[PDB]
Order: sequence, then C-alpha cells, then structure tokens
Amino acid sequence: QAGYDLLGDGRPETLWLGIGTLLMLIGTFYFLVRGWGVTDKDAREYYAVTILVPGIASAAYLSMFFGIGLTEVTVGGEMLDIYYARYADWLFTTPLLLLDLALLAKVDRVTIGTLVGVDALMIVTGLIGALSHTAIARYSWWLFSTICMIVVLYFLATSLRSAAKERGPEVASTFNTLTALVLVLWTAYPILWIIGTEGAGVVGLGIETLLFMVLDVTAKVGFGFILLRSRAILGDTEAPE
Ligand SMILES: *C\C=C(C)/C=C/C=C(C)/C=C/C1=C(C)CCCC1(C)C
Ligand SMILES: CCCCCCCCCCCCCCCC
Ligand SMILES: CCCCCCCCCCCCCCCC
Ligand SMILES: CCCCCCCCCCCCCCCC
Ligand SMILES: CCCCCCCCCCCCCCCC
Ligand SMILES: CCCCCCCCC
Ligand SMILES: CCCCCCCCC
Ligand SMILES: CCCCCCCCC
Ligand SMILES: [Ca+2]
Ligand SMILES: [Cl-]
Ligand SMILES: [Cl-]
Ligand SMILES: [Cl-]
Ligand code: NA
Repeated sequence: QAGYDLLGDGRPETLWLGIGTLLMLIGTFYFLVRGWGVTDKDAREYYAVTILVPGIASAAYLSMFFGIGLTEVTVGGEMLDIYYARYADWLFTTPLLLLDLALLAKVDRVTIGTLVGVDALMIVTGLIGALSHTAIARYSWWLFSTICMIVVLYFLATSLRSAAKERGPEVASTFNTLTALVLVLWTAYPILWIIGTEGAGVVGLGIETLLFMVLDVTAKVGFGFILLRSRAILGDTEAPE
C-alpha cells in the first residue's frame, strides 16, 4: 500500500494513521483548552459534546496505529484487512455530531431518537459489509447502509433546517454552514468505501487510509472549529433528557 511502514511491522498505512492520531489529539486539546474559559450553560453543553468527537477518534486512531483490533477477512483468495476501531469510532462520534446539530435546531427527543437510530444502523450495516465473505453480500450491505445515510441527511436538510430557521439568523446561519459541510463530507465516505479495498478495490489500503484520515479530521476537527466559534452556541438548548 501507498505510504511508509513507520513501525517496521509491514504496514505502510501506519504513516497516515500516525498523522491522523496527532491531528485528532491536537484538535481535542484545542477545544478542551478553549472550553475551560466558558461559563454559559448552553455553550458548555456544545463544548462537552464536541470535545468527545475528536477525543474518541484519537483513541481509535492510536489503537489502529499500534495494530490493536486489526484482523483479516477472506473473500476467496483475497485477504482483506479490517480495522475494528474505525467502526467503533464512527458508532460513537456520528451520534455526537448529530446531537450538536439537533441542539442547534432545538428539535424534540423523538426526532433525535430517529436520527441517531438510523445513524447507528448505517454504521452497523457498514461493519457487516466489511466482514462479509462474498462480493454480492459486501455490495448489498453497502447499499443498505448508504440508504440509511441518505435518510439521515434528508432529515438534516429538511426538518432540522426548518426548525433552526425560526431560531433567528445567528442560529440559522451556523446550522446552514455546518449542514452544507455535512452533506458533502459524509457522502464521500460511502464513495471511498466502494472504490477502496472493501469494494471494487480500485484504490489500495494506503490511499484509502489517507483519504479516510482527511475526511475524519475535516468532519470532526473542522466541524468543531466552525461550531464552537459561533455565537449560536450561547443560545438556549434543551437536551433530549
Ligand atoms: C468520523 C466522523 C464521521 C462523520 C464519519 C462518517 C462515516 C460515514 C458517513 C460512513 C458511511 C458508510 C456508508 C454510508 C456505507 C457503508 C460504509 C460506511 C460505514 C463508510
Ligand atoms: C417527531 C418527528 C420524527 C418522527 C418521524 C416518524 C417516522 C419514522 C421514520 C423512520 C425511518 C427509519 C429508516 C430506516 C432505514 C431505512
Ligand atoms: C435536500 C437533499 C438532502 C439529501 C442529500 C443527499 C445527497 C448529497 C449529495 C452531495 C454529493 C457530493 C459529492 C461529493 C463527492 C466528491
Ligand atoms: C519516505 C517518507 C515519505 C513521507 C511522505 C510525506 C507526505 C506528506 C504527508 C501529508 C499528509 C496529508 C495531511 C493532511 C492533513 C489533513
Ligand atoms: C487557530 C487554531 C489553531 C489550533 C487548531 C488545531 C487544529 C489542528 C487540526 C488540523 C486542522 C485540520 C482541519 C481541516 C479544516 C478544514
Ligand atoms: C522516514 C521517516 C518518515 C517520517 C514521516 C513524517 C511525515 C511528516 C508529515
Ligand atoms: C478529555 C478528553 C476526551 C476523552 C475521550 C474518551 C477517550 C478516552 C478513553
Ligand atoms: C485508549 C487508547 C488505546 C491505545 C493503546 C496503546 C497500546 C500500546 C501498545
Ligand atoms: Ca445561554
Ligand atoms: Cl461563556
Ligand atoms: Cl448561563
Ligand atoms: Cl494504496
Ligand atoms: Na508500520
């Protein structure tokens, strides 16, 4: 694979996992330090949710870097590498990102339940795809998972957007900016998966790891940066519980 075998264990992709680890750690510490000087009760909720996003990713990236939770899946002759921690990361962090958006929109607990439920299904069916031993199964689970993603994105772009709008221009502008980012960035994930080692195998494990790393840092640190510098986080929130 494209990269450099940093730890001398036959894995060129550790170059990208190592860089990922550092950027996630730096992002976590940045938000944490900025968080310390925040007193508004609403701002503090946004900081708490948002710090955990690169924080959990940091742990997953460190694990993958050291080769913890790495295994092989047989698809005929081919043995595919699967990093379990990638999926565990996404399981925890995608709901947290959706919670940030739901707090801005100030939607009800049932709406939030639906959003995070379909999101969880997206990730789980992604994992089933990655562990499947035939081509037909892998592509089928990918498609099912992609339909779940579209449902999530549709809810953001319609129901949550309309709710955010009535909270006035500050909240609405921040919501719209973040949703514009999400609609593009999240859609890149299924594309990379199907052209990479898990799908068609046009791109190898090296390039794939690199590009997931860029997506992850943008979707987590980039998202957090835009959110936490907005005045909208001072506005009233109502957590689902
Ligand atoms: C780390 C932060 C984010 C926002 C990660 C997002 C990941 C996805 C949107 C993954 C989606 C997938 C789909 C739709 C199809 C199967 C494979 C994936 C799990 C990568
Ligand atoms: C309170 C407003 C939101 C409640 C919406 C009720 C309908 C629920 C739709 C469920 C969609 C799940 C998709 C499963 C994967 C395709
Ligand atoms: C109102 C529409 C809501 C649902 C949108 C889901 C599809 C997202 C399309 C964005 C495609 C970006 C491709 C970027 C890859 C380089
Ligand atoms: C033999 C040593 C090869 C070293 C290759 C270094 C290439 C540059 C790496 C930059 C990775 C992109 C970081 C993106 C940050 C979001
Ligand atoms: C003024 C802020 C300085 C410290 C910010 C730390 C963030 C480190 C992560 C690298 C940023 C990549 C995010 C991509 C932005 C689109
Ligand atoms: C042979 C040493 C390679 C070290 C890679 C550093 C990457 C800088 C971003
Ligand atoms: C305060 C830093 C965030 C920690 C997130 C949880 C990962 C450690 C087990
Ligand atoms: C919670 C972070 C996991 C990092 C594992 C380190 C293992 C050292 C060999
Ligand atoms: Ca307030
Ligand atoms: Cl404050
Ligand atoms: Cl307050
Ligand atoms: Cl490669
Ligand atoms: Na290595």
